[PDB]
Amino acid sequence: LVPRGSHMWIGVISLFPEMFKAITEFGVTGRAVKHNLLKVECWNPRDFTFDKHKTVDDRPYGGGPGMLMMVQPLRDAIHTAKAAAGEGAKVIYLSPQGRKLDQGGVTELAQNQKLILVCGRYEGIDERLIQTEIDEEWSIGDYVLTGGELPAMTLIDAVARFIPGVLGSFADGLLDCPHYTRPEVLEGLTVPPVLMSGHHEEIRKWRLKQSLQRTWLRRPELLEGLALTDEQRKLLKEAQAEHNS
Amino acid sequence: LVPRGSHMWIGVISLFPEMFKAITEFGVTGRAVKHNLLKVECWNPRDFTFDKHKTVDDRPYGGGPGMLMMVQPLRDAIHTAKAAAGEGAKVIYLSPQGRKLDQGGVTELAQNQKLILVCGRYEGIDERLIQTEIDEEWSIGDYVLTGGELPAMTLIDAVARFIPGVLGSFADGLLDCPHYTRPEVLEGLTVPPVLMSGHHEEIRKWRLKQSLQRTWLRRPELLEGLALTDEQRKLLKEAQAEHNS
Ligand SMILES: NC(=O)c1ccc(NC2CCCC2)nc1
Ligand SMILES: NC(=O)c1ccc(NC2CCCC2)nc1
Repeated sequence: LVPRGSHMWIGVISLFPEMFKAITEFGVTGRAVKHNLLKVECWNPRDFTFDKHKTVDDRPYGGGPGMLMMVQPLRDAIHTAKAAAGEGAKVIYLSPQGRKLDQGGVTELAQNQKLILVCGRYEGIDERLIQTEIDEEWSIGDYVLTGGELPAMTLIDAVARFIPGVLGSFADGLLDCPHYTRPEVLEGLTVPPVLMSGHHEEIRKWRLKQSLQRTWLRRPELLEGLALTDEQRKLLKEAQAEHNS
Repeated sequence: LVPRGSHMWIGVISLFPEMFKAITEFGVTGRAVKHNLLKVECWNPRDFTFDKHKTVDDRPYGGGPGMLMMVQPLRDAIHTAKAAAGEGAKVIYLSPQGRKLDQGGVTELAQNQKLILVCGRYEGIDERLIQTEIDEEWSIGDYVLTGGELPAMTLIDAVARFIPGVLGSFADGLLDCPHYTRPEVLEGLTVPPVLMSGHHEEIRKWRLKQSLQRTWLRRPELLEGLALTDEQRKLLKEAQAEHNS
């Protein structure tokens, strides 16, 4: 049986729980679920309604367009998820008003053995539920979506990569280097000879230099956040001189 | 029949095309697909393999861990999608090395009637395919995922909101205001009386003031990017004075 010491449980509150098949049935995350490294358990506010038409939205006070999620079914779904999780589960709401997710934030979230993710729909949820039920608000980026399910799945995928057993250049805060595979020549473009050389140290340094160059050209602000090693300073200076020559 | 003037077509290249049911079968985006406002068409590199085991990965030159997507099946899938799209389709690769997506970038991407989204798996794709097949590289945020499918779906959801007919505070670059619905009192927390007043102008100003205050407290850098109106300057100064009193 598969070693699952640091397994993670994620409860999800969603009006569309079948969306989560996209991560629980496919690829690396699908394998993680099958092997009990990751468990994703969903509760649907619709199931906590009592009226004949299973109403899950409600009108905002102060008017204006759009609906909000109805409080009672959503609150009851959240409470049921909390009771299942037991002690220690952090409840997260996904929205553009939340803390912006980045890889550092992913590594922080990955320290939790249990998370509950609340997925908003319509124009969102009652502010007082954020006050009374939510521990942390997070955003996956500065854009607006129709639902919090894709943000929740994005978060789950990102943190799952840190669960031991789930995997077979962002680690040092740099963009990735270019990668090449067969064929050796593709529409006249050749693989850099260093990658064919079998010189492991030259390859390492080429890849690091490329990561530094790419970060400098595309995302220079990311370099400001780093304390570069002597080697990294040298390779970046080399890259900048070559770019400039 | 449903007015579909500015309909959008999105071609997707993915080893897991069934993931896209999460947006094509549910909610607002699901309705958009059913009503022909949005079309999502998928091609799977696996279908373009010729060997007995339908191999879709390949070893990176220069070694190191991980595999890349195999060039020939992926390239052939991309070419097939391009031929289906005909003239004018922008081909996008999703990766952390791409231009960071924000709502302005969403509105730019939404001007395209046709997009093709290439979803990487494994450690990614050959750099020369980016050179020869990809028009633009985009990132949904500074974090690493197991696949480009969730980024692609995130992009599709975000741009779909701009298609006329798909919908029933980021517009001015501010965070959203708090929203309230029934009941009037929730765990001792009351709805702000202004929202019950029926005074449309006071409600508008309260909501705007809240958006300004929330943006200032949580995301002050976002204010630097705005040219505030006289009213917005006044309401922000009011909010800051109250916070400080
Ligand atoms: N950028 C984000 O992380 C994000 C989260 C939720 C969302 N929409 C939800 C929240 C309110 C109702 C739909 N859009 C965007
Ligand atoms: N932040 C992003 O937009 C993003 C895109 C693709 C991805 N992973 C893919 C790309 C390389 C192979 C898997 N991770 C993250």
